[PDB]
Amino acid sequence: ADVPAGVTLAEKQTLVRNNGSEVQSLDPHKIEGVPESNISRDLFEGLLVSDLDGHPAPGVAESWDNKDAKVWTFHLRKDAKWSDGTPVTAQDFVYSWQRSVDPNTASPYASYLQYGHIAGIDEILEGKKPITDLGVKAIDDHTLEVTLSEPVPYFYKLLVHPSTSPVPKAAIEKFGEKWTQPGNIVTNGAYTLKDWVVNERIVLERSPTYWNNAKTVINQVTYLPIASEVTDVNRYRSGEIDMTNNSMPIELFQKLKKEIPDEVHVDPYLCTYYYEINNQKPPFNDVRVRTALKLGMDRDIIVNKVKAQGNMPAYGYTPPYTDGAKLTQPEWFGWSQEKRNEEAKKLLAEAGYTADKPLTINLLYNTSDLHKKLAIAASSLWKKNIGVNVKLVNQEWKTFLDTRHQGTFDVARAGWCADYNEPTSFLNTMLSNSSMNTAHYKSPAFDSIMAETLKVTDEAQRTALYTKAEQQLDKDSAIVPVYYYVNARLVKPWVGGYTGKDPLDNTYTRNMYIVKH
Repeated sequence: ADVPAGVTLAEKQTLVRNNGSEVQSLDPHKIEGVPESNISRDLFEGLLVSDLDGHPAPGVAESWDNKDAKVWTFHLRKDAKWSDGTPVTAQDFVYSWQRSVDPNTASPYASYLQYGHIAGIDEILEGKKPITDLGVKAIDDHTLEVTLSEPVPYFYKLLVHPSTSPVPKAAIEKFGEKWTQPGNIVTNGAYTLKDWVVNERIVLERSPTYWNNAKTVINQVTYLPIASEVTDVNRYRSGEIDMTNNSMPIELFQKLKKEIPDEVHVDPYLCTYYYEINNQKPPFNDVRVRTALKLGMDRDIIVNKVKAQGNMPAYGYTPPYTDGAKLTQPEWFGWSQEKRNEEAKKLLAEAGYTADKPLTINLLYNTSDLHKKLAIAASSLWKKNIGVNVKLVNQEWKTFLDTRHQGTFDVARAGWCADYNEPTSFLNTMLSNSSMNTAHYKSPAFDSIMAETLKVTDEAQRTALYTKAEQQLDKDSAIVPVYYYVNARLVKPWVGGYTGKDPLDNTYTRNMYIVKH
C-alpha cells in the first residue's frame, strides 16, 4: 500500500468485504470464479501482479526477458518467501504449472496455460504425454524459462491469474485436499489463512514472511459469502461491512446514490452478462432454436432495470471496450424487437416448435436477488415474445458451477469476466477443447479462426480476426448476450486504496488501508 502524506491511519487496521458466495476451494488449481480469485490474490502470488491501473507489474518475478515473444525468461527476486520461511523458487513454478495441466488434477482452468501455448501442452492435456514434457524449466533456483510453441506477444498478461500462482508440493502431497486448512496451508502472498467457517466467513491475517510485507497496512481481512445483494447493502449500512460485493439491488441503487453519494463507486468492468445455452442438449443442438432464444430476448427491457448504473445492452460475448477489440454489431441488433420476434417464431416453427406444440425450458441460475428478478423477466419476455415456457431452477454457487460442466441444464444465467485484457481471454473459452467451455459449443470453423490469430503479422490483423470469431459465434447463436457489466459497489469513507480503475477489478488487500475515524 501507498498511504498519502497527511493521512492518519486508524489504530485498528481490519477490513470486512462481502465476496458474494461461498468459495469452491482455496486450491488455486481448483477454482474458476471471481469470488475464488479474490481470496486467492491475498494468499498466493504468481510471477506478476496487477498494479492499481490494471497493468502487469512485478510479482515473484522482479524482471523478465523475451526472444520473439516465444522464449520468456523470468528473474525471480531472491527474497520471495513462503509462509514457512522457505524460498519461493523456479522449481516451485515448474511443479505448479505441471500440476495445473495434469488430467489427474482435473482443473477447471487446465486450459489457461494453453491460451499461451506453452511447448508440449496440447498432448499433455489429452493425456498422451507426461507433465514433465511441459515447456517450462528452472535454469537455476531464481530463473524460470518458458518456451512457447509460437510467438504470443501477450503471454505475460496471463501471468497475473491465480491459476498460475505457485503452490506448495510438500503440503499438497502430505495432506491431499486438506492442504488448504488453517493448520496445513503454506502461502506466498500478503496474507495467510486464519479461519474458514463454511457459509460464514474466511479470515486472513497478514504474513510477515511476504517479501513486500513492509508495504502492507491491513492486518486482518474478513471475506463474507452473502449471495443476497439486499443483505449485503443492509449489513454495509448497519456498520458490519466495509465494502459490498460489486452487485447491487436493482430497486435500491438510486436511494443509495441519493443518500450516500460519495460511497457509491461505479467503474468500467470487462465482463458480459448472458444466458448460456447448452449447445449439446436438445433442442438446443438446433441452431434455429438457439437463434430464436437469442432474438426473442428484449435486451432494452432488461438494461432499463439497471440503467441508473449505466449498463449497455450486449450483442456479443467479448466486451466492445476490451483492449484490441473493434467489434461490429450484427444486423439483427438493429431491428425492432417485433421483427426479431417474428424472425424467431418462424425459426422455431421451421424446427417443429409451434404455438400448438410449444417449447418448455429450464432456466438455471445461482442464488442472488439480482439474477432472480432478471430470470423472472427473461422467462416472462420469452413467453410473450416467442411462446417458449421457461421454468426457474436455483442452485448454490458451487453446485451451479458443477451443473454447467456436467451439462445437466438447458439454459443458464451466466457471466464471464476477463482474466487478462485481451480478446482471447473471452474467445478461448469457446474453443472446442477448452476446460471452460460450459456452453458445450464446438465449431471447427470458430476454432480455425482462433488458430489464425497467432499466424498473423500485425496486431491490426489479429484485431480483425477477433471480429470474424465473434461474427461466427453469433451466426451459430452459441449464447444469448444480455448486457455488458459495470463494477458498482459501496465502499466506506475510511477505506483507502480502492481506485476502481482496473477494468478487471483485480484488487489486493495489501494495497488498502484504513483512515482514522
